[PDB]
Amino acid sequence: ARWFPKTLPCDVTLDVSKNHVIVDCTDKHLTEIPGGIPTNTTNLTLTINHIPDISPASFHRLVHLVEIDFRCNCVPIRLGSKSNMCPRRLQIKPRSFSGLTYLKSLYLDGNQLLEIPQGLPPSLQLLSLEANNIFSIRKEQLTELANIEILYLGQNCYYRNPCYVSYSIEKDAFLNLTKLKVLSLKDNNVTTVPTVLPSTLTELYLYNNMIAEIQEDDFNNLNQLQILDLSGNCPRCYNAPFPCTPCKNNSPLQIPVNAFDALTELKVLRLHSNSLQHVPPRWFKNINNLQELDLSQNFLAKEIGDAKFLHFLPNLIQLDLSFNFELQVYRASMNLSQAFSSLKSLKILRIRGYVFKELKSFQLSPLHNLQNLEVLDLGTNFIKIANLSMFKQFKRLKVIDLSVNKISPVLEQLYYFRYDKYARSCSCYKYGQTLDLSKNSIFFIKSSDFQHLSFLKCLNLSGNLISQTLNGSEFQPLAELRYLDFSNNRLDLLHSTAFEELRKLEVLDISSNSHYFQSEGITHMLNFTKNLKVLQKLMMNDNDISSSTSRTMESESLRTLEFRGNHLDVLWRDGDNRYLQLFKNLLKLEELDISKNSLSFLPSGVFDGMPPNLKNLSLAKNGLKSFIWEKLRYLKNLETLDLSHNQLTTVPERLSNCSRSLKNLILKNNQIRSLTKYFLQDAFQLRYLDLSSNKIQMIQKTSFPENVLNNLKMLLLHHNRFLCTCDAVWFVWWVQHTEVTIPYLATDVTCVGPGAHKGQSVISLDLYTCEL
Amino acid sequence: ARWFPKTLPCDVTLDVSKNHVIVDCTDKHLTEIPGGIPTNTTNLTLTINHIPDISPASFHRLVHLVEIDFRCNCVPIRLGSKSNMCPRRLQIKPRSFSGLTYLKSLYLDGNQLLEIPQGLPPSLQLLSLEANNIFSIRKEQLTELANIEILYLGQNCYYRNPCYVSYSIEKDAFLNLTKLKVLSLKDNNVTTVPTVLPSTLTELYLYNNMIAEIQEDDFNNLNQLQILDLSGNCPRCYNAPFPCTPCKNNSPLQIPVNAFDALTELKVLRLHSNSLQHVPPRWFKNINNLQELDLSQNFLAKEIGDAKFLHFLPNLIQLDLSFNFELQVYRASMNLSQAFSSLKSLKILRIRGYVFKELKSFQLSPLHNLQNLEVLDLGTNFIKIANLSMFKQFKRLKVIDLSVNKISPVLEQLYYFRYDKYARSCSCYKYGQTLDLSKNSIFFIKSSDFQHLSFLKCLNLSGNLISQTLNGSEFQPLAELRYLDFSNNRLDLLHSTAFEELRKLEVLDISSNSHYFQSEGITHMLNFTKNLKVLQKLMMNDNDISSSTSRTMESESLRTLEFRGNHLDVLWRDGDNRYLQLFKNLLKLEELDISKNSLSFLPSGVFDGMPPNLKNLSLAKNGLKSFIWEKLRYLKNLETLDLSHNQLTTVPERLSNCSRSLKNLILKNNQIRSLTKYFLQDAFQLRYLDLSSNKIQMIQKTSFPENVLNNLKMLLLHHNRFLCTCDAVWFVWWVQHTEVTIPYLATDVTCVGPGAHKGQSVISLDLYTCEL
RNA sequence: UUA
RNA sequence: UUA
Ligand SMILES: *[C@@H]1O[C@H](CO)[C@@H](O[C@@H]2O[C@H](CO)[C@@H](O)[C@H](O)[C@H]2NC(C)=O)[C@H](O)[C@H]1NC(C)=O
Ligand SMILES: *[C@@H]1O[C@H](CO)[C@@H](O[C@@H]2O[C@H](CO)[C@@H](O)[C@H](O)[C@H]2NC(C)=O)[C@H](O)[C@H]1NC(C)=O
Ligand SMILES: *[C@@H]1O[C@H](CO)[C@@H](O[C@@H]2O[C@H](CO)[C@@H](O)[C@H](O)[C@@H]2O)[C@H](O)[C@H]1NC(C)=O
Ligand SMILES: Nc1ncnc2c1ncn2[C@@H]1O[C@H](CO)[C@H]2OP(=O)(O)O[C@H]21
Ligand SMILES: Nc1ncnc2c1ncn2[C@@H]1O[C@H](CO)[C@H]2OP(=O)(O)O[C@H]21
Ligand SMILES: *[C@@H]1O[C@H](CO)[C@@H](O)[C@H](O)[C@H]1NC(C)=O
Ligand SMILES: *[C@@H]1O[C@H](CO)[C@@H](O)[C@H](O)[C@H]1NC(C)=O
Ligand SMILES: *[C@@H]1O[C@H](CO)[C@@H](O)[C@H](O)[C@H]1NC(C)=O
Ligand SMILES: *[C@@H]1O[C@H](CO)[C@@H](O)[C@H](O)[C@H]1NC(C)=O
Ligand SMILES: *[C@@H]1O[C@H](CO)[C@@H](O)[C@H](O)[C@H]1NC(C)=O
Ligand SMILES: *[C@@H]1O[C@H](CO)[C@@H](O)[C@H](O)[C@H]1NC(C)=O
Ligand SMILES: *[C@@H]1O[C@H](CO)[C@@H](O)[C@H](O)[C@H]1NC(C)=O
Ligand SMILES: *[C@@H]1O[C@H](CO)[C@@H](O)[C@H](O)[C@H]1NC(C)=O
Ligand SMILES: *[C@@H]1O[C@H](CO)[C@@H](O)[C@H](O)[C@H]1NC(C)=O
Repeated sequence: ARWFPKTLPCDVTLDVSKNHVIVDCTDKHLTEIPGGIPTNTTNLTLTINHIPDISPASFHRLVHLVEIDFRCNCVPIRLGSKSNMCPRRLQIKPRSFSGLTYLKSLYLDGNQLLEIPQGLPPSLQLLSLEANNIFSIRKEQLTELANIEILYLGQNCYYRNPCYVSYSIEKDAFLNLTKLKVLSLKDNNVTTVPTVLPSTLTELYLYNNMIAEIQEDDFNNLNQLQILDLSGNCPRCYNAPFPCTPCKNNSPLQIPVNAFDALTELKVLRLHSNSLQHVPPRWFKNINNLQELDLSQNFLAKEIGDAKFLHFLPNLIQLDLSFNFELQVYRASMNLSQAFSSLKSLKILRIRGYVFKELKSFQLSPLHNLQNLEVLDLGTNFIKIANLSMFKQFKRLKVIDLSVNKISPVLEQLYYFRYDKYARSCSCYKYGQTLDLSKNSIFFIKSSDFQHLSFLKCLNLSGNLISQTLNGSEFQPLAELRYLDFSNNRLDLLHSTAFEELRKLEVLDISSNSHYFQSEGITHMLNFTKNLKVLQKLMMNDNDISSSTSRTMESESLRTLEFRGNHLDVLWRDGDNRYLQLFKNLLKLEELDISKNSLSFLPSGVFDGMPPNLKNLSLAKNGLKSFIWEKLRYLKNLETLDLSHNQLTTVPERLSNCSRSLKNLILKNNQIRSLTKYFLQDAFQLRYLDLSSNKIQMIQKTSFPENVLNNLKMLLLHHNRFLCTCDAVWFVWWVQHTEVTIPYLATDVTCVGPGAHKGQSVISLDLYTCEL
Repeated sequence: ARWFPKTLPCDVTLDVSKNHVIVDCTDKHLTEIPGGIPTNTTNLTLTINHIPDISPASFHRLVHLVEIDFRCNCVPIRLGSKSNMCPRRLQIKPRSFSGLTYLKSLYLDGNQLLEIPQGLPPSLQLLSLEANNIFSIRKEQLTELANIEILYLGQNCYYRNPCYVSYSIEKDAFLNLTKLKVLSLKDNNVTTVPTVLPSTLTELYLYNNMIAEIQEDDFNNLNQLQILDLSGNCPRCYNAPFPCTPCKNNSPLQIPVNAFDALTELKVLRLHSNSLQHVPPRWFKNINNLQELDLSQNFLAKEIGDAKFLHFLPNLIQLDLSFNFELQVYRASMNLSQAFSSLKSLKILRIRGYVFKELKSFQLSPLHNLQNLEVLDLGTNFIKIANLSMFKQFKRLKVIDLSVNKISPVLEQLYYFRYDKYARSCSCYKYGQTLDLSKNSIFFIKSSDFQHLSFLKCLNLSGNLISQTLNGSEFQPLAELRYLDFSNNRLDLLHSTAFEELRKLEVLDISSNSHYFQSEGITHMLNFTKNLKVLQKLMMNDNDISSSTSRTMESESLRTLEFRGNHLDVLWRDGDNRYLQLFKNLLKLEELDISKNSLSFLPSGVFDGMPPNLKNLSLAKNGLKSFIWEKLRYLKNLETLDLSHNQLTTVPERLSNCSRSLKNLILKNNQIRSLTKYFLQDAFQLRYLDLSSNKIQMIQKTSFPENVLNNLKMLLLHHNRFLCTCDAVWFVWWVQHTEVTIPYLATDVTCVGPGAHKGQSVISLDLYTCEL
């Protein structure tokens, strides 16, 4: 169909709307800019390659470029690969960019540059030089950037990329940049706010530096500033997972009371990890628009009990006061000031790491009439006691987070403790009201524990110690609960009445409850599903289930069952017929995951035993060594079959003769060495075929008829063992001239032989010598 | 060194003392008996091959054979591989064995034989025919076995290898076998004890059959019997993990009261899973020598409270009454009869699965004066309450087992519930008194819990719910404890005083206590080791440790640290020097396991950071992509280095220049494609080198000097990519003629090329054309 | 590949 | 391979 094969090792996209020709060569092991890049190219990405230099030749023809992304072709030693250390810094020749009249964005982050590159065109709006070795900014080097709006200069001097001196910025270096909106100088070992800065700034990032003092006029002319981040100047260093040097005598960052007086437009103020002991009300006198305030990782425990400054923040949406506890103190109570009640617009309040023994209803009374409050995060507080009934006065909330506490009768895993959570690289909430009790010490539960919480839509009990024989009495008040996460407990399914009181339960997660399934002679009633009349989804992954008192699971409602990481190999021991119908009476089941069940083979009766509307079956990662393909005829509604990461060596003689319904066949990471002669013949239903990471040498036309290939949304063939002899003439031609989407066609569809052509892409292969 | 290359694909051993020539061809993918088996061969093993027949040709020359092991060359469909099903049963021609005048043992198990093979020589003492299809035994077929002493006929008719009829044994079929000592007819669907049996029997195995009734004279003449097993006739089938058919009418196996009167010599009586409700004293009237009695999986709950039969068993060493509970009953107490106190010789008492709520001191009073009691096993009883101080009256015991209970304030994983625990295939006790509390519901511990248990040498708390901040007050009474297993709990290392009260602790296991290490901003005091002055071995595997409040671990005593499955990659993040000395002050440390820590590289300073006496270092399974071999020079006492399952592509230019001490280098499962020119030159200290499962093409003599190779105890080279051209002449010759042990030389040391020689063993490779 |  |  295609007249000219695409040989270029980069993804090319067209967006004729926004008038872009997008060439993405991210991570293609390039040592040169590839030849033959389209002349109409507008966005060119060469991130993560080993191109040692740029010159006038680099972009000679590419005069329509609006964006070059040339990040991480020489990333600093400590940040980059140790197995492929860049030997010498990126070399930028004179006149390399001055021809690109239309260039609006240039990313040269992570190239070990020593200086701000010169001869940039006046069209440039965005320049990024993060993770280089530029630690002295001179006015003279910045004249070329007259029209610049966004300037990223961070991560040029810090523990992962040191310069061993203080950062230098000439007086007024940036003042003549009259269009500058965003300046980032984070993670740079800066000692003072550089002045004077242009009044056109909207965003100023000065975090993770060595600034001990703010002068009262440092921010004087910045009447357009919207975002200010001064975090990590005078850090709180307790349990820091990076090298952390506080200011002497554990002094706070010193901020005059009138330092923010000009910032009428400020929306975000971040003062994380500044060792603050006091938040003076006077700070917020002329900021009436402040929406987000981060005061996490300070020493504001006392202040939280007083907090007069809150009276000046009626427009605040987000407040973060996490990790303000006094070292070596375990308070009895949380003392929230009445001033919290003036936070009229507050949607989100986080106070992790206050560290207190007992949470009581009254302590939260300042929050009672906050009409817009949506999230209350009291995680990581080592709370031992809480009457959960107190949250009956918080029905309007979307999330109550008591995660990581010590109670007994979505932010990243590292968040409050990472160095730079905004650093650039080279869930049941949607069901309604959520009470997150994950990672507590709840060993026993009873109905009264949930009195007055009938409004709850999701309860998270993951990672507790719950070991009891649930009999259906434990959750009686939770009449509206749609989602229970009971993973990482110690469920004992002695009673088939477990969970039946949750009459509106749609999703049950009982994954990683393997404990009692690990000892012989214990009763397990897997038939507990019968009572849950609206259950849609059941997850029982990683339970190590190798035995069951009940022979069948039953549901009229269940659509999805995850049964990964169990021992169906033992339940279906060849010769034992008793569990061959375990899932058959799940009448509405469409999706079954029985990956990771050590099924090295499937006994006969398994497919017959499957429920009638099964659509999506995974048998991945089972060490399957054999498969009777014909048995797929019992799965009359099968559409998706995942057999990835097994040991299959052969495909069926005629797939169409095995299933009338099959659309998506995943066979990646198997041991397949050849395709059968008529493999895909008349498989009119097929739409997706993954044959990647096998050991295929040859594919002949008979296997791959064009009336089937041409309905495929995608065909994966990469990481095989293709033999590029004259025998392969058809496959080589076809691959070169097909419209069919085949990912990695240029990069990992490769000849392994013979000799001459070893390591060569088949897309690039010239076989004229087969045709003389 | 060797004059004639060993080409036979079997391991050949000499024991010139016992005059044996032992040829072991186990699992060598043979379809033929190999030619050239030594003529002096005495023991020939051909287990697990696909040899389709035996004939007079098979053993023509092998006239000194005393033992043929020809098991599992055609194992029944349900028992064998589904990816390589034996197509047709093993064919044994007339006259195949009649020439083997000296043959004493013939194993033909698992070959799908239909009949007992005839023409066996009169020398035969042992014949094994398990897992065949022989389910009718006729006197006529057994005349040839005049001299036979051991006959295994089991697993010829059961659920995994069905015959679909009752087993048939002719009247008196075995009587004329006047030397028969051991008869096994287990797992055979036998319906009556065959009679009459020879009086020379010492062992009779009739378990897992369909025998409903013992006739009073079935065992009349068996005055030499030592072992009788009638288990699994009328099985107790609750929660059975195999298909289990009880006798109708809930009947027990019916044994007349005088059935054992003749068995004066009986030592072992096994009546497991016979649905017994009563144990009549009259059974044991003329058995005064009985040492082992298994009454597990019956219905003897009531009987345990009475048990008059015990008065007749003063010589009994082992009593097992496990799994006798009445279905649907949860007793308050254990009612042990006073008759237990007459068990004068008892060393081992097991009563798992009695199922009761509360254990109290008095309930065990019948055991108080059993002077030789060594093991009391009360596991899997769902006990909720036990004052552990009761065991102060059991100081003399070696093991108190309360594993798998419900307490709160070595037998195989499947044992009582497996079909045939004696079926043939094709720990802290040694420290002294052990209290095993593993797999209970203990969420909190205090010193008083251990009052009066000062004698304990090992405590097992594995798999409890212990979540507390141990401050060193919790185990105060346990002044003699040498071994604490605290794995699979939720250790919170807030206090560096944790465990310090255990002044004699030699082994601490705190593995799989990952819970609190998974959440940011939690204090962990890894320096807690300092206070344990005699600690030899610390295991803290799978703790997911990625952060630590202390920078160094300290011990004067510690020899072995297991730190597998943690996040040293995070602790040693490039640029962070703070934890590079974490193990340095473990001054006597010899063994460090830091496998599975995602160390894709080692920062410089890690080797310098190692303690000075390190002998055995594992860096396995880290995804290591690079390794500065020269830095091994800091490890002046290094003997074993395990770098298995990594991504290394190169070896050092000269290993001797890296380490003077290194004896054992494990490099298996890496990506190594060639060896350096002088790799092993002058590395005379080397004794073990595993280079298996790499991608090596060539090895030249310069890399592999013979003055080093020859003193290797072992050299592993299998599963590489060897190219068998004239360039490989040296390696091929050396491999063919070396004394040095190289495993799998016959099976997986293979040429991948070129063309001709692909898939061929290098041992078998003829390279004469390289020498014309 | 008799569990 | 800026976290
Ligand atoms: C940030 O700048 C500081 C101080 O300006 C640097 O600290 C100096 O480092 C040199 C070389 O290591 C030492 O000889 C001096 O003792 C240090 N001076 C002071 C006053 O501390 C520091 O290296 C810089 N940080 C980074 C990460 O580059
Ligand atoms: C070689 O074959 C002989 C004959 O089967 C084996 O000797 C037997 O070993 C058992 C072990 O329990 C002894 O108790 C018996 O007395 C021996 N039987 C006979 C008939 O002599 C010998 O062990 C075999 N050796 C090897 C390594 O396979
Ligand atoms: C043990 O012997 C049984 C008979 O005593 C076998 O049961 C028979 O099975 C056939 C059909 O397969 C029935 O139609 C017939 O009524 C009879 O009861 C049983 O299969 C056998 N056990 C094994 C494991 O082979
Ligand atoms: N707390 C408990 N947890 C699990 N099983 C229990 C408990 N109490 C009694 N059992 C009984 O133990 C047996 C094995 O699980 C099982 O048989 P059952 O009589 O049906 O009740 C049960
Ligand atoms: N049970 C507990 N487990 C862990 N930390 C606790 C506990 N109770 C109070 N803390 C305090 O939480 C902090 C982070 O772990 C830690 O620093 P600290 O102030 O010394 O005391 C502690
Ligand atoms: C192309 O470049 C322009 C300007 O830098 C930018 O706004 C646009 O997002 C880019 N698109 C892509 C997909 O790179
Ligand atoms: C809360 O703390 C503030 C300031 O530390 C203090 O003045 C106030 O009295 C405290 N209130 C309670 C209820 O402890
Ligand atoms: C919890 O608070 C509620 C008030 O909503 C009350 O009914 C109940 O008694 C309290 N429970 C406990 C254990 O204090
Ligand atoms: C429950 O909390 C756990 C751990 O804190 C988290 O992994 C999980 O995604 C949460 N469950 C849901 C359904 O959001
Ligand atoms: C589950 O199985 C058992 C029999 O094994 C039965 O008593 C029980 O009622 C079943 N439960 C349901 C909910 O169907
Ligand atoms: C099939 O199920 C898997 C879950 O294993 C899911 O990720 C995938 O999208 C499903 N595909 C279809 C077509 O439903
Ligand atoms: C498979 O092919 C044969 C012959 O073409 C035909 O009899 C049989 O019905 C086919 N089965 C299916 C499911 O198409
Ligand atoms: C403790 O018990 C556990 C769980 O049964 C077992 O894995 C482990 O071997 C025991 N530990 C010791 C030291 O015996
Ligand atoms: C462990 O380290 C901490 C400081 O990080 C210190 O307070 C404590 O005393 C140390 N304990 C021991 C036994 O070394």
